[PDB]
Amino acid sequence: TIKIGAQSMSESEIIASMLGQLIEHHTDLKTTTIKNLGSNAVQQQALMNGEIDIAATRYTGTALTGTLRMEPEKDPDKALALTQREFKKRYDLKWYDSYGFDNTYAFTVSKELADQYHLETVSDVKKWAPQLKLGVDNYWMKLKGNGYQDFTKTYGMTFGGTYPMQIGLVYDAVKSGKMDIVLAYSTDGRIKSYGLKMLKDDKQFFPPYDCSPVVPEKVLKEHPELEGIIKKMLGKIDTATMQELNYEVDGNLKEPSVVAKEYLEKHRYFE
Ligand SMILES: C[N+](C)(C)CCO
Repeated sequence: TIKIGAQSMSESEIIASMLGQLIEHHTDLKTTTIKNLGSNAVQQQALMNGEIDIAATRYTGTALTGTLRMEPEKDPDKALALTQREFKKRYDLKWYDSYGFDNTYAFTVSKELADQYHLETVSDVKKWAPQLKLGVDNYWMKLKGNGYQDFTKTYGMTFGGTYPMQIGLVYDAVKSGKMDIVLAYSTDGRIKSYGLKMLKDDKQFFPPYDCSPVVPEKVLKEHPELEGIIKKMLGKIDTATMQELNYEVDGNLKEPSVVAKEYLEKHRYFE
């Protein structure tokens, strides 16, 4: 049984299920999803100690800072190449090419607020920060490198209130007016239909967050059919599509496994 890890995000559950279903489509391997992994670090340790055989969704900027403790790299291609090289060298892990989407932190407001105050960039809210309530996920306040501490230092603003909550809640928090601004994830499917506006990170504080599966080389050697199966997903899932899939779960109330199955059927399992 191939154990596929998912972080506590709809996106990760969808992709983990899709990869599992694709493996079962092509082979006699059983698969199962190890859900609710809390973070990049949890995924990393689980890969290294055999608790998961595949990490469905890891993100380059997160791993480059968090796991590798390297200086950030602004260019997506260079960041991916560095991550791939160092993951193989340091951990004998294969960090695959991206599925085709990046999922970045994005400061997000209602279009109404953006229109009223001409907000386009993160710097545009600097003068307003003391009068804004910011909603954020339950990790970002303690997060190192690109978390709240470095953000305040780089952008030189502090919000009037900061409210950590489970990430899935921030979208209706800002839509309903409870928060004025939230640190959303750019692939969330609610951003569009909730009429939200992502502000440009004009200081380039956030690194690239291209998403890939990661697998130990030992697992690939023992299951030589996995490489060609994983490859079928790479470069095929763009950000707009990921947003649509996430929406099916969070807005259309479908199970991630059903969303994955329906996508595979629509796209004929990528062949
Ligand atoms: C996907 N993000 C980079 C937004 C968070 C990962 O924990």
